[PDB]
Amino acid sequence: PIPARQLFIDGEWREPIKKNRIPVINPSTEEIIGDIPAATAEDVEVAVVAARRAFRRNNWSATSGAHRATYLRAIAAKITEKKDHFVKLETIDSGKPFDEAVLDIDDVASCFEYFAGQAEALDGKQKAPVTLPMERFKSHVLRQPLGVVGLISPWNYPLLMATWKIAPALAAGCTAVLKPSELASVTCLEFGEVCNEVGLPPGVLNILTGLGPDAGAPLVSHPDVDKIAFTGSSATGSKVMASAAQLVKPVTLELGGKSPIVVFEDVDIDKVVEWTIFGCFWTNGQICSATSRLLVHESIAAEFVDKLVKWTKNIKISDPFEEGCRLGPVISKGQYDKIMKFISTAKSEGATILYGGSRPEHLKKGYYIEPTIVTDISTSMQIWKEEVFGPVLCVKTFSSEDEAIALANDTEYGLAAAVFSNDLERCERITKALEVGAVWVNCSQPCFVQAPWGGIKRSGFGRELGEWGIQNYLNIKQVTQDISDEPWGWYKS
Amino acid sequence: PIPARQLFIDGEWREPIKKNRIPVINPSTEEIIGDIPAATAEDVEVAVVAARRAFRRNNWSATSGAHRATYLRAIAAKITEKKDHFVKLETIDSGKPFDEAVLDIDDVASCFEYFAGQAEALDGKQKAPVTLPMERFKSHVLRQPLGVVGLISPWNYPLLMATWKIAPALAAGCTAVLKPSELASVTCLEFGEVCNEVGLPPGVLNILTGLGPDAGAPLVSHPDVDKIAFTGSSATGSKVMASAAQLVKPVTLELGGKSPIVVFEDVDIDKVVEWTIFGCFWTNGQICSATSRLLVHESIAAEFVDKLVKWTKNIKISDPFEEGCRLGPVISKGQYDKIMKFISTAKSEGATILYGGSRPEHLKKGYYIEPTIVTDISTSMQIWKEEVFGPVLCVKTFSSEDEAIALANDTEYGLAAAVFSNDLERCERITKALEVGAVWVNCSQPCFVQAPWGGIKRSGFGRELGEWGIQNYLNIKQVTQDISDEPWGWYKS
Ligand SMILES: *[C@H](O)C[N+](C)(C)C
Ligand SMILES: *[C@H](O)C[N+](C)(C)C
Ligand SMILES: [K+]
Ligand SMILES: [K+]
Repeated sequence: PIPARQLFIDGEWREPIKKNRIPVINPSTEEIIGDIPAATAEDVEVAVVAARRAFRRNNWSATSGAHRATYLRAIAAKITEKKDHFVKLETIDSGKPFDEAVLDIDDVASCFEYFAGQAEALDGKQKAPVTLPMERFKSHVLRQPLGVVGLISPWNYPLLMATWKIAPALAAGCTAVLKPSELASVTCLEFGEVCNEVGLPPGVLNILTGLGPDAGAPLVSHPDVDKIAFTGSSATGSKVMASAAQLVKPVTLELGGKSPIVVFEDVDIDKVVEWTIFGCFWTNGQICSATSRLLVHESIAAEFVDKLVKWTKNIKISDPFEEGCRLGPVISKGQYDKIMKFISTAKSEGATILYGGSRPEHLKKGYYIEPTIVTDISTSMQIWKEEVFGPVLCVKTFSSEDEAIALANDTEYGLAAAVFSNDLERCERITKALEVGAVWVNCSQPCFVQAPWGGIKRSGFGRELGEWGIQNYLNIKQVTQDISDEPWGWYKS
Repeated sequence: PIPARQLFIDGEWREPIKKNRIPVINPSTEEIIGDIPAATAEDVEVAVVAARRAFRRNNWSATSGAHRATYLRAIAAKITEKKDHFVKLETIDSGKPFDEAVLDIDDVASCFEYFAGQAEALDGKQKAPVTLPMERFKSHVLRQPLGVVGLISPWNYPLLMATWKIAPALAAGCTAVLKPSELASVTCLEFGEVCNEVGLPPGVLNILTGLGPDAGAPLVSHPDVDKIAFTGSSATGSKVMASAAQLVKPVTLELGGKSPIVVFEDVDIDKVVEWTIFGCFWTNGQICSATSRLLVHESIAAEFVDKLVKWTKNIKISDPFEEGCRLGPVISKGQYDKIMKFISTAKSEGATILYGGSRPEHLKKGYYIEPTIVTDISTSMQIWKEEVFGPVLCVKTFSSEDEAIALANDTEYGLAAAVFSNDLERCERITKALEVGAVWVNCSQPCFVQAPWGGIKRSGFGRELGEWGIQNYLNIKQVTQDISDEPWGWYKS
């Protein structure tokens, strides 16, 4: 029983103006389980217009952070109260294991709770004094919402990624149009009803589902959208920013990557191996910050890889709703094909499939893929360079720190990295040298809402979460006042 | 007495690779008084390589901010020492009255001193801890230089606008390539000598003078440049960001505007009139933040208007070196033509040229334009919409406060605005309502390095100066560490 909704615009359920709709496919069974509306430019026009009027009213954007925080905590509470519903809907549609989805939904609650406090902190930052060296002038800073924002979220954490954008935008006092991925939109549409139950003012959040080209692209190009927040592939990020440039519209981008996990010899191998599979295979490999390039010190390489491979065999590939399930199907046929082609090309280029590379034997149907390990890698192969976004790991060995650092930085990406070593002095050295936005030490993949997140290089720019997240949605307004009533005395009179 | 320089690359003076030069014109005489090296894509390539090299060395980017602050203070002292040299050069190059150039070169020194302060305080921000909920993980933030940056600065405050970008970039630990405007590059080139004399490591700052498409565009699209800071026209900002989009590289943009000065009945007219003059006619009207749209209350419009022209007539237009000069030529023939066309077009549209609109008849050579006041304006007119960048003021009346805000916000731009009223509670209302990044209360145009500066809407995005400027050049790196030494316990062995 998959919900059936319209678009969420101005607090109402509205059918797309041209009434089109697209299927919702369960990645486990490969067959349609329902539908979602497919918006077009006409609908964006309506949603943005609704966003702008909600911005202009006297019950949201000009109110205090403390006021909006009540709605943010209500949202978190309404999410928690309905966690069972959301977890299940996230588990079908997206395809990640049930145990992954429960942690997702718990995190969207924590995220709204965290940004509620941040909204509250915002008030305490209004009219912050700025010291001037002329007693004639006083100065302070106001922090006001930019206006109407376009939020474009990816399908690997459907509600949670949307939350990372929605929560700071609302905290800041902006109003928003959210466009989730057509691959996994059901929980995001459900969120629309959470907004009504908490009495979020009509138009403050608008949710348009649909194809990127049909719904997303006009959101980005709309002349009354003040800012875009995009999470996605680097390729699409170039397009979004190019589009935003024609109206010189600001943009924050987090664009995935090819992140390295560097493993030195002085490690407890069994623990590090468990992080290594968590860094590449969790979320079915579909992790923007996946540590897909394992760089392991030559001396423990043989032992590491062997411990690695049957840790990998003990991971249970099943239907998402099955107990103990630790790997679901990848999100779509399209993704399925691409990941299998990456595997095929890897071999054709002369790499070895040390393990996997095929559909699991005990799962005839569904876009399932065994956790794949690739060795015999030269840095020239496409599998070393390109983002696979599937449960495939690449292994290479290295001599020393210099080779490790060089190999780890040998990508045009720069999102994250993980370094593993009992020498903490060495851990600090590598962290400083890694050309990335986030470094895990003796772990891989924990993302707390408390701390700043974002990449550099082809992984994008801007920082979300932590005390940076709300700043992306703010107009920093300088206010400078002449308090002397003396003439300026520059001209003559 | 005007220097003949080469490009400043890797600490030494280099002939452009294809060896071109372009003239330096005194805007006051229309005389060619010298020439400047004209760099091309080949020279950009050499400068970027030199900057990358200098970034990888151990004497700059990974040193402390305390260490880099000694250089910034040496630069401030060198500038103050050579104050007379730089002021004379800025005056003859840019056309601005000598007394204005005096304030500009003082401010340059002030900017390097303030950011010396910012560099120092960067050290106390390193490894700032971030409290996590789970005792297993610890977190902190590192603030590291982004890498090699491209700085593209305008001609209206030549050395000062460059400093606004150079000072924080060096503070952050970046290496930079600066491309000043070809209409006014002399002092920026002379800055290369300041760098050698304080011993800045070679390649840390590189100065490429030359034409926009030849030197600027290659810098923007260069694959080893990690970020661009641009100030200039909105039309060019769009093309800059579009180019940056290709490689998804971050930009900051400050793109001028059409800023309103709003004047209510409860004011001292002689004092507000002087600020109105300063906000539109100072820097020969070449102010990115010029308050070029006078909105004056109906009840006092008549008086205000001709007290305005009284003051205006008293403005000494002359050669900038002449004692008492309060208005010099605009920068170039091109700008002179465009400004005249703006005036020509306004009267064809039916506006009144109340005063000025012509070349001053006591000055037969030089790009001199009379301060111009245009009344009988419809908001449909070009001169109400488009940035003139000349000494040209637009005047419109209003009845209500609602109408004033409406008119003030009736623009695609949003850089600055100024509000005049002795009623301060009313001043506070208006400041909150104005869709701009900078509001002046009972004054017009004072920019202190202590306060953040930038616009919204088509005036761009990002904040320079104050405690914001250095952050545009940092990689905010999250570092999170598992300190538990226990299995993750997610995957079964
Ligand atoms: C944490 O690893 C970041 N994501 C978005 C991947 C959860
Ligand atoms: C302050 O007025 C800003 N400018 C750039 C004009 C000096
Ligand atoms: K789906
Ligand atoms: K000049």
